[PDB]
Amino acid sequence: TFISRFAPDQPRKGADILVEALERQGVETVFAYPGGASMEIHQALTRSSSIRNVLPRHEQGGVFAAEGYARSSGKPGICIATSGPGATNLVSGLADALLDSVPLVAITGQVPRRMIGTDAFQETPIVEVTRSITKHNYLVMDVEDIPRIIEEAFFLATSGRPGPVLVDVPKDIQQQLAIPNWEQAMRLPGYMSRMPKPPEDSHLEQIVRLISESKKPVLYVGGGCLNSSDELGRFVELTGIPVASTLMGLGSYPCDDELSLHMLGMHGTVYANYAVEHSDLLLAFGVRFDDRVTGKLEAFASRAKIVHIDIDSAEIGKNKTPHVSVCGDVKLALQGMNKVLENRAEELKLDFGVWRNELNVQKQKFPLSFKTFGEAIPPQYAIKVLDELTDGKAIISTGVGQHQMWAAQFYNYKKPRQWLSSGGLGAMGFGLPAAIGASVANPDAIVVDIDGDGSFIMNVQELATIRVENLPVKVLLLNNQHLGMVMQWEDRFYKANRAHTFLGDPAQEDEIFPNMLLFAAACGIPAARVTKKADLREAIQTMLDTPGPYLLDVICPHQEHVLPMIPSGGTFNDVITEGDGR
Amino acid sequence: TFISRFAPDQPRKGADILVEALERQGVETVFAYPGGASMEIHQALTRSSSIRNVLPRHEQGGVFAAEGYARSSGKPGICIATSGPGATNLVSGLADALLDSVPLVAITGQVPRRMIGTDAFQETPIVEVTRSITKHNYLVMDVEDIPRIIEEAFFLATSGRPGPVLVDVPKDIQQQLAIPNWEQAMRLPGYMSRMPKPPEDSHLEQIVRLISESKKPVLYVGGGCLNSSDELGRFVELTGIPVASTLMGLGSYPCDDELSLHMLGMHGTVYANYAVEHSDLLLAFGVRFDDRVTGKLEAFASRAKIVHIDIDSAEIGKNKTPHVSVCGDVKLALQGMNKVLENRAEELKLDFGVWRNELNVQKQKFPLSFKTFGEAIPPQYAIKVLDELTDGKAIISTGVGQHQMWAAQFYNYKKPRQWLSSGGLGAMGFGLPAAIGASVANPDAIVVDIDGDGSFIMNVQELATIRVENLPVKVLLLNNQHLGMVMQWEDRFYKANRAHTFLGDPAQEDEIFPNMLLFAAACGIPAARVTKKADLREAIQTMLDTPGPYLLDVICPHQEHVLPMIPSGGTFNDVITEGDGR
Amino acid sequence: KLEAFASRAKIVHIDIDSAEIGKNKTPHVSVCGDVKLALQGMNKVLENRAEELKLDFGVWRNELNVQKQKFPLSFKTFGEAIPPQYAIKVLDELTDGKAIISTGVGQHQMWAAQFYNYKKPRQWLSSGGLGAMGFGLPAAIGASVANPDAIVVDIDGDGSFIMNVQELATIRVENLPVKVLLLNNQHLGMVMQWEDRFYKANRAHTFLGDPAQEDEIFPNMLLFAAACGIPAARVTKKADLREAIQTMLDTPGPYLLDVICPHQEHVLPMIPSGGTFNDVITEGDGR
Ligand SMILES: Cc1cc2nc3c(=O)[nH]c(=O)nc-3n(C[C@H](O)[C@H](O)[C@H](O)COP(=O)(O)OP(=O)(O)OC[C@H]3O[C@@H](n4cnc5c(N)ncnc54)[C@H](O)[C@@H]3O)c2cc1C
Ligand SMILES: Cc1cc2nc3c(=O)[nH]c(=O)nc-3n(C[C@H](O)[C@H](O)[C@H](O)COP(=O)(O)OP(=O)(O)OC[C@H]3O[C@@H](n4cnc5c(N)ncnc54)[C@H](O)[C@@H]3O)c2cc1C
Ligand SMILES: Cc1ncc(C[n+]2csc(CCOP(=O)(O)OP(=O)(O)O)c2C)c(N)n1
Ligand SMILES: Cc1ncc(C[n+]2csc(CCOP(=O)(O)OP(=O)(O)O)c2C)c(N)n1
Ligand SMILES: Cc1ncc(C[n+]2csc(CCOP(=O)(O)OP(=O)(O)O)c2C)c(N)n1
Ligand SMILES: CC(C)[C@@]1(C)N=C(c2nc3ccccc3cc2C(=O)O)NC1=O
Ligand SMILES: CC(C)[C@@]1(C)N=C(c2nc3ccccc3cc2C(=O)O)NC1=O
Ligand SMILES: CC(C)[C@@]1(C)N=C(c2nc3ccccc3cc2C(=O)O)NC1=O
Ligand SMILES: CC(C)[C@@]1(C)N=C(c2nc3ccccc3cc2C(=O)O)NC1=O
Ligand SMILES: CC(C)[C@@]1(C)N=C(c2nc3ccccc3cc2C(=O)O)NC1=O
Ligand SMILES: [Mg+2]
Ligand SMILES: [Mg+2]
Ligand SMILES: [Mg+2]
Repeated sequence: TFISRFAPDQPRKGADILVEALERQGVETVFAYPGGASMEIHQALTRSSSIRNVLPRHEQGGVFAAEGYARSSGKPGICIATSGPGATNLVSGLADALLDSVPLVAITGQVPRRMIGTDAFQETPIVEVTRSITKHNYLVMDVEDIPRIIEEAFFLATSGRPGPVLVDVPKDIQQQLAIPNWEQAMRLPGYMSRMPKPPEDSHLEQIVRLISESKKPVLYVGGGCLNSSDELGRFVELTGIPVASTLMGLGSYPCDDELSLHMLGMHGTVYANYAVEHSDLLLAFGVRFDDRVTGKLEAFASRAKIVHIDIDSAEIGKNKTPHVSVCGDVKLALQGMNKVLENRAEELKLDFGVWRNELNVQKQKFPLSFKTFGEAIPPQYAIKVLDELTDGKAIISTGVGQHQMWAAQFYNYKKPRQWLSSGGLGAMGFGLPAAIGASVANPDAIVVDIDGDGSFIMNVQELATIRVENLPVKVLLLNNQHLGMVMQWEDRFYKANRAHTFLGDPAQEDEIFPNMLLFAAACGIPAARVTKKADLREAIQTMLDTPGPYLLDVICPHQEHVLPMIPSGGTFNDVITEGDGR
Repeated sequence: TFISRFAPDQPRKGADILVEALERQGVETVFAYPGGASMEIHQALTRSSSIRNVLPRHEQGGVFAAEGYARSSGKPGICIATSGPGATNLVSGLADALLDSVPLVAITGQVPRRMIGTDAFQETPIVEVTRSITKHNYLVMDVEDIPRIIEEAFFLATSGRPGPVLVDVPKDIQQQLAIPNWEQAMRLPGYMSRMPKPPEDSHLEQIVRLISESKKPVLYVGGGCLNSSDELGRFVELTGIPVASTLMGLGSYPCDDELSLHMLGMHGTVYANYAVEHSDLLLAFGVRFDDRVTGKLEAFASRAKIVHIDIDSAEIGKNKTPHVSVCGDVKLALQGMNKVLENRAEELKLDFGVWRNELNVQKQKFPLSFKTFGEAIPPQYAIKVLDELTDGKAIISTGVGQHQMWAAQFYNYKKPRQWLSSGGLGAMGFGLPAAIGASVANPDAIVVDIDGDGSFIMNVQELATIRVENLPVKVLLLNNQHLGMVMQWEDRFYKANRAHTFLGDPAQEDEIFPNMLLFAAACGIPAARVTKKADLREAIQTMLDTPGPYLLDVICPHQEHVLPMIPSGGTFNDVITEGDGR
Repeated sequence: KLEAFASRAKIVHIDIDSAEIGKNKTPHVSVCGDVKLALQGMNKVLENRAEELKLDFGVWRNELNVQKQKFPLSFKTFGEAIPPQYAIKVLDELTDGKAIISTGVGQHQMWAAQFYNYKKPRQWLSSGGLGAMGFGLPAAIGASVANPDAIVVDIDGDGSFIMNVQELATIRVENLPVKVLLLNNQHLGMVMQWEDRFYKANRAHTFLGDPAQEDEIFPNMLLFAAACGIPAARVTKKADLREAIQTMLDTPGPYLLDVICPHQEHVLPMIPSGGTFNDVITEGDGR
């Protein structure tokens, strides 16, 4: 039973009712930046002892940290901001969280009810603005609805297909005194009547049947399986089916396994795309057939029966029409199909060794590779050295760009919730903040943000938060002085014509600019630089052993290119494997 | 005649047609940050020599710099960004520009037409998201509409009541080749039929009549007169009417004048609010009767006939019902009324010396003041010393908070376009970026960003832009280690209970954190610190004389409070004039 | 043309809706509030400061009284045909201007507005902003229930009436003394008019009768009422028009009087769309 701070019949401010509504939801952490419209809320937060508030230096950091918190754990992210400028500063975060289906609850303070529409001071139609970029939102119009709306937001944000839910709370409601009713029922008739029911055996056995009838079965795992790590594992050790995952599904199935095809897609391995290009059966679990994974949909698995299991009906059949589909929780489906494969084991006698070898050939004929030049540090190598020194147990947060794809390719994640990257919206500046969220959600864990000089400088101000909050965040900054992924798309489709991709200072293009070391210095964060591949281990070992937050600026040659690479809309026969800017 | 880069019959990419559409609009400057969806556009920009592109380190800086560019000059601001994360990063800027009625044109790249709604990669319903926070927006659906839509955007953004206009341009359209028609007519039948016509004499003389019938006339000038500096001046030297302006109207009428009542409102002078509280005639020109200016509308000028001249009909009568109103350009109205006051001069024989004295008493009984403690630097004094050393000729950009109100109170702006502050939305982190925009728009001018430690760290990354772009931006950072305006609202209404307003490091709350000096150091920007009020002049003189960008971190005691202060919704009889946190 | 509207006058606009004030015509003086309160207020001032003011507009009133006599509302009578205007006037007369009038939309609508003198508001129920046809009969039902002991008369057009003719069933079943003065001109009057004025009188599907016998009145509105147990009659001669209307009024219960009129009639005066006072048309029809 929840021990309240107020008497069951004692009236208290709405702001207090809100905070208590969060405590009753198990919330222990929020990322809130003060403002006129949310002052009451903040005051109410200080009255709470079960909830720690991590003050960011910019709302965008707040929302991204909330995402980190969410992605790095099972709990949803909770961020709070004031009206107008505060609120609009969360917009990027919500779109990000909506595209990557991330549990999030955003509380924005609003101007008093009567002033809504009057175009008052620091007022913005936040609900209208965030309609198409959130799972659902609300505008509290009665202090008596606070309990119900908060419970409904957390429910919606974490149930079905997880998503961001924003709650606008007018200032005057925050002040209004009242006696909360924590027994009110949720008003979600439509939603509840759309919640998938446990998978039926008729559908599950129909799949197992297709497996036994297949000769080239390939698992296409996505971030929809992040909670089915075990079930998914048991499944593979019962079918011996090669597993290929999306960028979002990394970790679901250990990348360092024998049956692992690693990440597939635009920048996936050549063998991962090969397996899918020639499979006769595609087991698409927890995936949404994104473009950077299929390219030309008519050429995607064109020679295979597609079984698509998804919790979201709308997703099923949207891009690629399945042969067999199952609208439901992938975890339940897995446990089910596992039982059938366990009993009817001998009867089935599944063997895909022939397929596995056909692939094991491509896997050795086109493995992930990187070139080393003189004593320069190869970003890929750096990451590998990190995987090594952290024994693949580190939680990685990332920015967006080349450095992002490498962190995805050269690190072997043991479990999900270990890889926190912006994939659907691909928002730069995600990394550092996300690492903050991860570190708070996982105090006793190695948290490392692998950033790009572009993505990092974008939210560099969160270094202040890292210090003030005493968070052991390790920043492995792969510095290439450019906007890598963009300067790359130039050498590939625009005759290498520099389109404002240089981030250094033209007055001295030989000097590293900005000096990321001094940035950390300003925030009391110990740092170092590495340029020689030779002293790279000592470097990374130091960053890891130095207690507290740390920043390692590891210089890399910009010419590097992320390969393999299947151009936008292309096919497996368009996979590029050679080229750069040397 | 515009000399094109392509033959009148030569087909070129849509992206090229766009850029040429901007050149034909007189655009010389853009603030664009690269992305997949805008690459074609950027490439097209490099083909242009009349347009300089200033690459920011974050889109929000881009849009705020575009605002600075716009506010600091007459031209509109033009910012460009890619889809998804790039685009949502402009949201704050648009709301800001919409609330402070600022000419702005935002070009966001979108995913290919066919992929719209497919929920593709890096895709966002930008048009839907920015509907309620822009003057108007567009989604280009045909490469043949680029010429017309661009011309319509610049028209709408700069005509009537200036505002932000966003243009979404799908990627595939940017690639599509075509032959532009620069003679197409604009499709704005409704808008054109709502454009106010020149003021009628019957209405203008009705005002002049009310002036001669008044004994206590008070001018209530707002940012709607930023282009009527002369007309407004001539008017005063013909009626001798005391002038009080909004935060947005600063500069319209020289603050260092004898007839100047300075800024009125929540933080306006006591005499400015007095004059309005006891005037019998309020000449509201270019104002929108905001809350932080009237408070309780029933008590605002309750004893006076209100003449409201506005270019926006919707604004007239919205908050305060006028006795006489004029929907039209305030500049035209002024020139008109000036002629009448010039001819019927002797006949009228206007004399308000009695009124002016009644006010001149309050002006001396309650002048703007600030206290000095020991050798500590008083933020107000610092600003005054700056006004002095720059001879009131410096363009000031500001953040939001206490430091913002002081920059508004203790500096005497000679003309409009000299004070660039976020007033309607009050977005923090506006300052530095805005100064960048001002410096590019005014190369040979003293540009000084007066920031708060909170507002500054929020977009600190633009220091990289300052350096790389070689901009003589001077940052007078009033460092008080707190969120001043917020910590203030606590000592006033929350018993001084700290609600996460401390920006320093709790581990050593005696040390200045962050070290803003090192931030500039990282970006090759010379800096210094000042703590003693004694060496404050040498300090500021140095910042001004050191060629190039400069950052002066001037330490101030946080306890300071912005006075006078009329609480939210209060009246002239609620004006606070004593209190702080000593 | 808004620029020509009262272009020579100071406009005082009192409205309860702020958005309305200044929307189309910028006022010199405006008052956002209840017009009733404003009136009571201004009345007191005009009552006290009466002698002081000594208001006299006799000169103005005469200047107008000249135009009022130089261009009064008129209508022409042809042979024994019934002039729709006259019919309405005869109704105003027999009902002593105490009848609640509901109307359809079209010529017949403008005439009911011009040739009847309403004593109070809530007596004239017409669709003016949207101008929805078929409003009349139903509206009369609403009026009759809201005013049991009152003379309710729907002045309809053959077009507007047939559109909701089914409510006759409601009239009967509900026992409502609804009187239908149907001005039958066999056409879509207001529309056939806009044709003779701007389209060289080219018939654009405005004929509501049967082409197979364009001399017969179609539909037979009498039989419609017959189907619903509603007593009816027809009038064609201007001579027996009074007896007709008197009967409709005296026959207890609902009643329908189909009064035939020559379609050529035109609603005048008429200022074309967007025109000005100098565009006022006062002569023309389709004879
Ligand atoms: C620079 C850049 C390059 C990229 N390159 C690649 C690349 O080469 N390869 C690649 O894979 N991606 C790449 N991406 C990421 C890519 O855009 C997509 O975000 C990713 O492929 C989506 O993977 P997903 O469908 O598995 O995850 P999501 O998009 O998160 O979709 C998960 C799906 O699982 C469903 N689901 C959720 N929970 C459950 C449950 N309990 N039971 C059943 N179903 C559930 C959802 O409703 C949904 O349909 C790139 C992104 C960037 C920024
Ligand atoms: C911390 C903080 C404190 C604040 N404190 C104060 C304070 O104490 N006092 C104060 O004044 N403000 C204060 N503000 C600013 C305040 O919120 C409003 O932005 C400001 O009062 C608006 O002034 P304005 O109406 O003159 O300008 P705007 O809001 O820009 O409105 C201009 C008006 O002029 C009209 N107009 C435009 N062009 C023309 C033309 N050519 N001809 C005729 N009409 C035209 C517009 O359409 C509009 O109605 C504060 C803001 C912050 C962030
Ligand atoms: C907020 C935002 N702005 C612009 C983009 C466009 N973009 C897509 S990939 C990429 C790569 C560059 O960044 P960097 O951090 O330096 O890393 P690198 O790719 O060089 O490793 C960019 C700029 C984006 N995704 N998000
Ligand atoms: C983006 C954003 N976040 C939060 C607020 C709420 N807020 C309003 S005034 C204020 C004052 C504090 O900042 P600082 O820059 O340190 O200056 P000071 O007031 O101390 O001079 C704040 C945080 C805002 N206006 N914009
Ligand atoms: C429901 C509907 N359909 C069409 C119109 C277009 N319209 C406008 S005035 C008019 C006049 C014709 O009707 P009628 O009832 O015969 O009367 P008359 O004008 O002939 O007296 C018409 C058809 C309308 N206002 N409403
Ligand atoms: C798991 C189900 C319940 C899922 C996919 N279905 C909805 C969902 N539920 C809805 C319920 C009522 C009305 C509109 C809806 C729209 C959606 C939607 O697709 O966004 N939300 C979800 O998470
Ligand atoms: C940001 C968008 C505009 C970006 C990265 N996206 C595409 C893109 N363009 C495509 C064009 C045709 C068919 C499939 C595509 C898939 C993608 C994709 O990778 O999402 N092209 C681009 O430049
Ligand atoms: C100066 C006039 C033209 C002004 C105030 N009026 C509009 C304006 N013009 C419009 C024209 C057509 C349809 C809706 C509109 C809404 C507005 C509005 O108030 O936002 N825009 C302006 O700048
Ligand atoms: C951000 C909002 C919520 C902020 C600054 N705004 C008010 C506020 N509250 C008011 C409440 C009643 C009457 C007039 C007000 C005017 C304001 C105003 O100054 O704009 N109170 C606040 O806390
Ligand atoms: C149903 C509409 C389209 C109708 C009756 N309305 C007009 C019309 N057109 C106008 C065209 C220009 C200026 C003023 C007008 C006023 C009207 C009006 O009477 O409302 N023209 C028409 O045909
Ligand atoms: Mg980089
Ligand atoms: Mg400060
Ligand atoms: Mg008719």
